[PDB]
Amino acid sequence: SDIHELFVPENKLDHVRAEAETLPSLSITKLDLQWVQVLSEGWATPLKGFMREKEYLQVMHFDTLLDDGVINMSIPIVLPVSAEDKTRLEGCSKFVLAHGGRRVAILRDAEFYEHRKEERCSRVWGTTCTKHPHIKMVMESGDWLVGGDLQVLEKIRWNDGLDQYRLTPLELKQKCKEMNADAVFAFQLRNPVHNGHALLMQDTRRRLLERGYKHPVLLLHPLGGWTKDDDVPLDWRMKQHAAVLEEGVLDPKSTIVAIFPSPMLYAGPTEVQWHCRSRMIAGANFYIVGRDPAGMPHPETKKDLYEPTHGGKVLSMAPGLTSVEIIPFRVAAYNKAKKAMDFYDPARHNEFDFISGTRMRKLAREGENPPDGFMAPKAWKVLTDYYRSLE
Amino acid sequence: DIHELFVPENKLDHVRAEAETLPSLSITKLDLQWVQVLSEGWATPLKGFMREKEYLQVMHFDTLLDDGVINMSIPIVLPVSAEDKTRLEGCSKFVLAHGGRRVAILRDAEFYEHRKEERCSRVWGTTCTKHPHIKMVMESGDWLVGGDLQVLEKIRWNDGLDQYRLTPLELKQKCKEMNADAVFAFQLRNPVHNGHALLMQDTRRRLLERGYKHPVLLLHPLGGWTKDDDVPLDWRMKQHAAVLEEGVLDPKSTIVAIFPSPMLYAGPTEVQWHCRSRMIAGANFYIVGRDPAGMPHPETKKDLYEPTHGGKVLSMAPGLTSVEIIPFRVAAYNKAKKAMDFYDPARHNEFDFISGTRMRKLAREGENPPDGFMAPKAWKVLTDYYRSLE
Ligand SMILES: Nc1ncnc2c1ncn2[C@@H]1O[C@H](COP(=O)(O)OS(=O)(=O)O)[C@@H](O)[C@H]1O
Ligand SMILES: Nc1ncnc2c1ncn2[C@@H]1O[C@H](COP(=O)(O)OS(=O)(=O)O)[C@@H](O)[C@H]1O
Ligand SMILES: OC[C@H]1O[C@@H](O)[C@H](O)[C@@H](O)[C@@H]1O
Ligand SMILES: OC[C@H]1O[C@@H](O)[C@H](O)[C@@H](O)[C@@H]1O
Ligand SMILES: [K+]
Ligand SMILES: [K+]
Repeated sequence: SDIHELFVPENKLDHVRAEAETLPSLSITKLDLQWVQVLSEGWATPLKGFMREKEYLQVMHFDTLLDDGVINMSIPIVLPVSAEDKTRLEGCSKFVLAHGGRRVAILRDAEFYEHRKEERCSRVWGTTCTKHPHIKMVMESGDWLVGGDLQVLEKIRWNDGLDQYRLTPLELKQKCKEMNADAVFAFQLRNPVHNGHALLMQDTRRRLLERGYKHPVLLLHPLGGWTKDDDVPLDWRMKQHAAVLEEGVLDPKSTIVAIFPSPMLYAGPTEVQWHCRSRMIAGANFYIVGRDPAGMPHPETKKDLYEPTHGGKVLSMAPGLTSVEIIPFRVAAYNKAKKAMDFYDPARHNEFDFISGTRMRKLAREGENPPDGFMAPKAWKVLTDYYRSLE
Repeated sequence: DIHELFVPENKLDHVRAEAETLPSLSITKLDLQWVQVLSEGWATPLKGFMREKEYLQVMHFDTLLDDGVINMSIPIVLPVSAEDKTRLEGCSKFVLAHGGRRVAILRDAEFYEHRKEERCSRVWGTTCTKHPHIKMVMESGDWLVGGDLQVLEKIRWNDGLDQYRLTPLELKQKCKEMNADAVFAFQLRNPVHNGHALLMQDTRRRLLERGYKHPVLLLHPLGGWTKDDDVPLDWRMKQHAAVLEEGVLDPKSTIVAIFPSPMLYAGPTEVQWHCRSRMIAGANFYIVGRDPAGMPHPETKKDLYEPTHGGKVLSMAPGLTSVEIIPFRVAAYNKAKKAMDFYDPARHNEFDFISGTRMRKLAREGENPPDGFMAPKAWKVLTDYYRSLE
């Protein structure tokens, strides 16, 4: 299957930069720039750039782009612009996008359309609650959206010591080919890997071997774009994942660790389709989904913002995902008798303790060990080190 | 095909008997209008009130998926109080009752959470509780129940308008009787002015010029729940009758019928439902204009929806392959022509826009609208209506 990168070809790049120095310019945020990276590398194939109004409408109402054939696309990738910049750029079909003093892309054949923020947040998140940190960022953005074709001058790098893990979809396909994979199964995650997560990955590996695949390769794919203020930062999460692999909870020989560049929306069953389709583009034939994917507590009511079973049900159902098989799972929890993470069975409610992020964070803050079997000790050590660094 | 949910007349006595002995759930008038919608096949291929899986398909994809892709963009669900859910959750089957009467049996029932904020957000693109239908959803029970619906008999209202409440199959039969070779539908909730008439007349003209010999207009006023300040159904039926009597629309090539669905006022989401239901009734052409199924935002008083979105969305919506969308832009009063005409931007100063507000003013003042805006006998029906409000 095809991957549509948006980079300027290597020969024409001197010419294109020269052109870019002469164009009107538009400042974009760090969030916008992460979306530029997403688009540039082909994760949103077949988009040619930021969404035009027609593509936006298709995504909002149908969770699929339609024009080149039905392919899943459930979140808008759009560029908000202030009314002042919109007026400034009237009649300008092409202009450069800039961040941090650097020109990063040319946007051609621009189309401005009204940023209807309430409707956008309602349809994407199922709420307009301003305490939701990503919704908060949408509401504070400009009153216009600009769609158009994007020519990205070069790969977006962040010079944080992690660029070597920011593999493109083409690079992930090539790496899987070099490992002689006959099945690629992806695990999206935003959190540290505990042994419930590992249980999902090892059970998926087991089932792929039983089907007759000989070299299934795990794509352990932590998300690395914007995340909310309280979460464990990307660099610490990468150290924690490396510790899980060093402990052998996951096998480094059959695993690729890479960073998925998308911002996190925390939009549950809407977002999990984007997490899946982007991995599909990168060549994953199988996609793991568990309970409450891409969810968070409602900031007002503190209840689950989404029904925790909806992500898997929707994803197993979703159109435009024909080259990836969904592997859904139910809740993993701590089995007290086995001293191991296990699949929860209501029929045996008394045998399990559910994993509370709040309680686990309290343990890590105080340096207390979790129950035996919850997380590999060197990875837990990464987390207690992290919380000590904040004092 | 059409999937009606009625008990076969040969098995009715058995089923009625069973219904007499089952636990019972009292439903609202709005619920009963949804029972009518379901029972007659407007939401084919649904077997009843939506189960959670169908609800999720509709909210996220605007299509039902299991028997092939077919457009379905609004939930048709039955809300249930926490108390009634606790009372019935140990029951696989029970009766739906309204006004002391047993109207249906719900079989293989499944209760799931009514997550109201998410439902209203995804269907309407807002949770504004001043929106009157959203208000009704917010005040309903905390559970939804889905299941297979067995409807004992046709839902009749016995108000003197049941003769217009045709089922999809009855609409196909009438079109057969009229020897139609094309059926084009006009959904509406408002009185017919000559802009609406222009959309229908222009559609007829274009079908004639494409070689259709007997195009039949389905003038299909919605007749389920509507908001308080709309013109009531009975007045609208008299107003439409007067439009046909004046010849503005031709009665010999027109079917006037009442579409039983409640009105959501959910704009581009709802217009797909207005379209797919007419597709089920055999319309192969569907007219859509500006701001279909829209309303002013109750809070900000702007348009709740972008007025071009309904036609743009409908024109590319999936699961509508057996109906051709015919979109139109704004029709407004051309002063120089003294007639309704398609609006022209370069030409802006020649167009007069006559809102319901200015019609209220015109009737209050004992005045008529400019010549050409509405057929005189139909405007007269409206002045009777406004007068009846004292
Ligand atoms: N205890 C659990 N049991 C089952 N699945 C889980 C559990 N915790 C997390 N998951 C799943 O594990 C994957 C990653 O979870 P997170 O990193 O927390 O968040 S997510 O945003 O990436 O989804 C998702 O598929 C999610 O549903
Ligand atoms: N002035 C107008 N010009 C063009 N289309 C119109 C106009 N007014 C209404 N419409 C369209 O006429 C049809 C019926 O409109 P209404 O009865 O007002 O409301 S609706 O809810 O049924 O859509 C819809 O297709 C709507 O878009
Ligand atoms: O997920 C990548 C990064 O996004 C940032 O906005 C968050 O503040 C960090 O905690 C996180 O590492
Ligand atoms: O549309 C049918 C009826 O619905 C009711 O809710 C409204 O109050 C009536 O005015 C309307 O005629
Ligand atoms: K602005
Ligand atoms: K309740």
